[PDB]
Amino acid sequence: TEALYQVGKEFTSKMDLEKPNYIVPDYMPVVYDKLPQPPSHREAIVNSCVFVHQTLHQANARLAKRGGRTMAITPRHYLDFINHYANLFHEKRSELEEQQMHLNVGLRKIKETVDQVEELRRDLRIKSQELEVKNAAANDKLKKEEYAVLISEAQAIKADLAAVEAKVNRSTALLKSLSAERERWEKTSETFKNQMSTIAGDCLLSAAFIAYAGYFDQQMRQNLFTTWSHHLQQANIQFRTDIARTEYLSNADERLRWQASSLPADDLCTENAIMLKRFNRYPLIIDPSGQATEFIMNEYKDRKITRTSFLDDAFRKNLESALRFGNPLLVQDVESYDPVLNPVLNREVRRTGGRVLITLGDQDIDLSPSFVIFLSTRDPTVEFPPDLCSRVTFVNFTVTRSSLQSQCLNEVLKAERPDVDEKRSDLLKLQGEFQLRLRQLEKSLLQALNEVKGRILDDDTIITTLENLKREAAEVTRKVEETDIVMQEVETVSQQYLPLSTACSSIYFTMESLKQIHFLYQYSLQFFLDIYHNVLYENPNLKGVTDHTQRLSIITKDLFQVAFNRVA
Amino acid sequence: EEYAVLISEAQAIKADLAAVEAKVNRSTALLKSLSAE
Repeated sequence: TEALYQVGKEFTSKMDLEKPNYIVPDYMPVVYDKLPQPPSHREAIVNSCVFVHQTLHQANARLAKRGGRTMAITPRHYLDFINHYANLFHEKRSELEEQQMHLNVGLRKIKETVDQVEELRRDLRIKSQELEVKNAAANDKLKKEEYAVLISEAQAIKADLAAVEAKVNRSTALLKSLSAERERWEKTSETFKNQMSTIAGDCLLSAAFIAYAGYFDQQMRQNLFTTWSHHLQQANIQFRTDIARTEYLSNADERLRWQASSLPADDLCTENAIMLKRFNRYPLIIDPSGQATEFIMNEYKDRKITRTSFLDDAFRKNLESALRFGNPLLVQDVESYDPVLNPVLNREVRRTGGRVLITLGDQDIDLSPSFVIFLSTRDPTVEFPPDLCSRVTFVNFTVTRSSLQSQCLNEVLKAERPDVDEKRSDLLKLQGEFQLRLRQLEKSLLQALNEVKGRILDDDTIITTLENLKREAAEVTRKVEETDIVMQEVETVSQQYLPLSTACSSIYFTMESLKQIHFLYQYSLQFFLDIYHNVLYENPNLKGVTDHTQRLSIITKDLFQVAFNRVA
Repeated sequence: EEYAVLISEAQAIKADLAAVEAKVNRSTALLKSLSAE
């Protein structure tokens, strides 16, 4: 515990971690017994880090006691945790500061514009008075070749007055349309201080989740996060309880691209994608279904990713080619791990004579900074030696109840209500595109208000762009509630099939748990999906039946029957 | 009151004519300076 505390304290010396108004709790959860009794904020942070490491130790002990499979928790896990903490803290602080600066610039620009329109109204009234006196003088003297010139000047200044009034009207309409953005930015700038207050605990929790919770399933990940949150609450360390882990560790653009990359729509899958993006050690993927390998292939397709295996005789040459040319590599069958990757996984690089050398066996190879490797396996039951567990970060692609229920609901909806399922897919695509468009428009509006030089009304291009952005935002929002109401009616239609999906999830998770009474009862998810497809499409009891509810009842009964018949 | 408007636009087109003449003079000076090239 002393060594972990010293490592954390030395590593986290670069981060701020300074909260002068920190209030020491009455019952401080002491983990390092030599921690000062009136601890600082930094000392409390490091104590929480050590506590996170110890909780991983205790979770592994609990899993081992229950007969489950555990992977060793090494000091490299702690190093990954503190590295992720530093990186996430710096990233979040920089993003928050930049966003606050942009919002302040926008609010100042809006206030300047309203002051400008006020002074422009004043100038308009000055202009009207001078025009009226000029016209009156011209008429009065014409009552009694040079006054034609000044009445032409009066007409020109009247055109100028009309232009000024048109600018006033256009600008005031624009500002009245910009009130919602102004108030939203005002609220966000006011809550900036609160967001800054709870950044250390949030980054600590996110880093711990990335570094540690990769191998465990949904229940144990939630238990670990709950334990860490309770400890931070006990230590009087502020963190946001409202924001989700996935939404905090990723943006909507990344999630949309991941969905485009055949990533399953699940919270656990999204967290696994986050780990696959923000990894410190090279990932070891455990996906029996094989979807994660396809996700990795699609994600790194533009970077020329190649697939090999440890059993392949071309593994060595493919590995050295990837190392030399900096190409992504995906190596399967990690249960046949080749120790030749040990210097690569440990990042034992030698920087001599302007060369970054990696020793691959007996030969030194110029390592390229863009090289990345992913180890994969389809067997969730493999046990790895502690060395390999230390050299990689585990990304376990387990099947969750929510994901299975959603998958079965989509499958039955497509099989029995194909029009409703097609409409559902189209609506999801349209909603994704619309939300992307709103995000892009909002960002472009901030950028346009930021990059403008001088005043908004000085150049009418800014006015035109702002009006176009507002009108496009309004129209896409209109499309948003339209697609939302039709999505709502689609959801009401599809809610009837929920009990069948729940039954399917329960049936599969009973199938997956038959292995506890006999080693021979090993069933994959593909077996249950084959059962489901047979019940849906190849059911002899659905020859002439067209009623939807009777078909659903037959489907449920035949699902139970076929599941038992095939498993038994 | 209406012929004032058209004499004003006549002086406006007078200004336009003066601008056209100035543009003509500057363009022809440029061309007579670009003869060698």
